[PDB]
Amino acid sequence: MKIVYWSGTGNTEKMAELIAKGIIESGKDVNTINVSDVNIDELLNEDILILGCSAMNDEVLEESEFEPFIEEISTKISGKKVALFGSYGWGDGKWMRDFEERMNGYGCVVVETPLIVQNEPDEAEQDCIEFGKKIANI
Ligand SMILES: Cc1cc2nc3c(=O)[nH]c(=O)nc-3n(C[C@H](O)[C@H](O)[C@H](O)COP(=O)(O)O)c2cc1C
Repeated sequence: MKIVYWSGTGNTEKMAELIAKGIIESGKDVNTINVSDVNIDELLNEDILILGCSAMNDEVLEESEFEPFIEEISTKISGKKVALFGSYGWGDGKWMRDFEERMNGYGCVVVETPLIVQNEPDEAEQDCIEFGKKIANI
């Protein structure tokens, strides 16, 4: 499997790592890829797309790298299964509600409730691992 993410200070990156650990613990292999190093063609062959991005202003996906990536794959992901996650600070998850709506709008099937954690995982570490385990059970 593959996990693609954008992280500005490392919070979402840490989540990606933990999610990967859960998939690996379930017996499967997974590679975490920063959005800047992703190859669209290879990503599009995947059964499930696991995508993560922290909340940027104002309650939107990161604009210089992540959003362009999403816009680029938008027309080629109808029917694909996707799992969403990300870290946020002061909001209540609005950016993720929108991200979920957007992906559904492109024809994707959002397989699980998006995982959102405030700031660094730390206390939510097991939650991240468990989310990975749920995806591996799909
Ligand atoms: C410029 C900027 C704008 C932000 N806007 C929001 C926002 O609208 N809502 C929110 O909850 N957090 C907001 N945050 C906080 C980040 O989502 C939060 O610090 C998160 O933990 C960053 O994760 P990352 O290290 O993976 O980037 C913003 C952070 C930055 C740097």
